[PDB]
Amino acid sequence: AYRIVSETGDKITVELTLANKNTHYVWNGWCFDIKNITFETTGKVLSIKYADGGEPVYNVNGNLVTIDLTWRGIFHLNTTVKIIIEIQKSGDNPYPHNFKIHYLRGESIIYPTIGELPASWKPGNFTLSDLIADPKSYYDPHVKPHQNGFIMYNPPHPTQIIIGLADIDYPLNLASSARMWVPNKYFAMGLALAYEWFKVNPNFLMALAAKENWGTAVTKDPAFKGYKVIIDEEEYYWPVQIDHPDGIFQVESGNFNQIKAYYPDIFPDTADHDDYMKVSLDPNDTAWITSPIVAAVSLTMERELLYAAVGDKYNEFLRLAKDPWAETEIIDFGYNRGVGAIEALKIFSDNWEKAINAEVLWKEFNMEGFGGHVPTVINITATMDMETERIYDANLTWDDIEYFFTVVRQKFFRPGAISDEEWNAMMRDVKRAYDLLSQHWGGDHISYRYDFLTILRVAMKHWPEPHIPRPTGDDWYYHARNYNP
Ligand SMILES: CC(=O)N[C@@H]1[C@@H](O)[C@H](O[C@@H]2O[C@H](CO)[C@@H](O[C@@H]3O[C@H](CO)[C@@H](O[C@@H]4O[C@H](CO)[C@@H](O[C@@H]5O[C@H](CO)[C@@H](O)[C@H](O)[C@H]5NC(C)=O)[C@H](O)[C@H]4NC(C)=O)[C@H](O)[C@H]3NC(C)=O)[C@H](O)[C@H]2NC(C)=O)[C@@H](CO)O[C@H]1O
Repeated sequence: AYRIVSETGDKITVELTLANKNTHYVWNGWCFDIKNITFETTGKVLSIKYADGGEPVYNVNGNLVTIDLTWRGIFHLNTTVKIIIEIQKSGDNPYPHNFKIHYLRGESIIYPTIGELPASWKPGNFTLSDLIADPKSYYDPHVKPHQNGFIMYNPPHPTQIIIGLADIDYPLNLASSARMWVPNKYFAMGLALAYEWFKVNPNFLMALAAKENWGTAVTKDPAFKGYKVIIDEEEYYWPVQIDHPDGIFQVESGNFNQIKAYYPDIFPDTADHDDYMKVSLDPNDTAWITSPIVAAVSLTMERELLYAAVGDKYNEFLRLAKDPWAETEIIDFGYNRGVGAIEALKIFSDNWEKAINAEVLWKEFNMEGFGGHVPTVINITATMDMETERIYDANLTWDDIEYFFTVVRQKFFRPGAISDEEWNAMMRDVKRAYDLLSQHWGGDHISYRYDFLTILRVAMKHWPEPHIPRPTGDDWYYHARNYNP
C-alpha cells in the first residue's frame, strides 16, 4: 500500500506501507521474507526513511530503485513496516510507482507438473471419465525408460508411478550385488506423495535410502547379515539398522529442526525428529509414511536455497551444463555433506566455466561424499530409471488409503490450513474416486502404480494453493541472504 504524504513544488513524499495483516495462521502467510523492494521514478531520491525511525539501504539504477530492508526484511504475523520516500521532481515520471515486493525465494524455480485431472473433474459426484482421460494410456502396462535425477522433469507416465526394482551390479556399500526393494505399501504411498507434492523422483529417494541405511535394498551377499527377506522364492538379506533414530534416510536431528523452522506450513509445532524418522519392522509404523516426505522436504530445501541465491543462473546452468545429472549430483552432495559444502564449491560463480563444461561434475570437484555417496545414488537411480521389466505395484485397500491420509493429517499441515469440513469433503472425493477406480480390479482394491497418483490429485484438489509453500522464517532469512555458491 502506498499513499501521498506531501506534494509541494518540486518534492513528492510517498509512504509505502508493508505488512503481514494475518493475525492468526494462514497458508503460506505465517511469515514473509522480503529480498528487496523495487519501485520506479525519473526524479532523484532525496531521502528514504522508516516512519518509526531509522532508514533502510537503497540503491538507484536509473528509473529503477531497489530498497533493502536489511534486518527488517522479516515479516511475521501482525507486523507492519512503513517506508517514507522523498523524491525531487524530475522527468516525465516523478511519482514513485510500480512497487514490486520480492520475496526471499527463487522466482524462477520450476516444479514439473507430473499430470493433471481431466478438466471436466469437479468436487462432488464426478464420473469415471472425470478421473481418466483415456483408459488406454492409463492402464498401459508398457514401460518407457527415462533419465530423471532428483527432479522428475519428464515423467515416464502422466498417471502411473514407476519404481524400477532393478538388480544392482554396482558395489553398494561394499557389497557384491543388491536388489531394489520396497519395504511396505505405506512407505510406497509415502514416496508417491513426495513425488506428486514436491515433484521428487521416487527412484532417487529409493536410491538415497539404500545408500544411507539399506532402507530400500536387499542383497545376496553372504558377508552381510540382516533380516531374512524372500523375493521370487529366493533368499535375500536386509542389512538395515532399523533402530536408528535417523531412520533409513539418515536425517540428522539438526537438519530436521532446521527445515522444520524453514517450513512452518509443512511441519506442526509438535513435530519431533524421532517420531517422524525412526521406523521399525512393523509396517504400521507411521514413520514409514513421514520419513520419505521429510527427506523430500530436506532435499527440496537445498534446491530452494540455491534458487534463492543463484536466482536466474540456476535455470541457465541446467540448460548449458554438459553433465545431464549435474543438478542431481549437487543436491545429493549437499544432502550428505551439508549445504555449506555446496556453497564452498563456488560452482555458480568462481568455478562456473569448469562445472558448466564438466562431462562428469562430481569427479572434477571431488564430490565423492562419504563412502562414495554421490556416485552410488546416481548409478542406482539411473538403473532404476532404466528398468522396464520389473516395476513395483501393490493392492491398496480403502483401509490403506484412509490410514495414509490420517497420518498425513496428523503429521503435516497446521490447524487452519485445511478446515475440518474441507477435509471431510476431500475424503468423500477420495472415497468416491477409490470406489470408481476399484471396479477395474473387482472392487477389492486399487493399484498403487496405476491409481494412487489419481487418488492424490483428487485429494490435493482440496489442498491449499499454492501446494508448495515458501521457505520462510528468521533462520531462512539469514542463511539464504548470505548463501553464496
Ligand atoms: C565405504 C562404504 O560404502 N560404507 C558403507 C556406508 O556408506 C554405510 O554407512 C552409512 O553411510 C551414510 C553416509 O553415506 C551414513 O550417513 C551420514 O548421512 C547423513 C545424511 O546424508 C549425513 O548428515 C548430514 O551431514 C551434514 C554434515 O554435518 C549436515 O550438514 C550440516 O548440518 C548442520 C545442521 O543442519 C549445519 O549446522 C551445518 O552447517 C551443515 N554442514 C554444512 C557443510 O553445510 C547435514 O545436515 C546432514 N544431512 C541430513 C539430511 O541430516 C551425515 O553427515 C553422514 N555421516 C557420515 C559419517 O558420513 C550412515 O550413517 C551410515 N549408516 C550407519 C548405520 O552408520 C553402511 C550402511 O549401513 O554400509 C557401509 O559399507
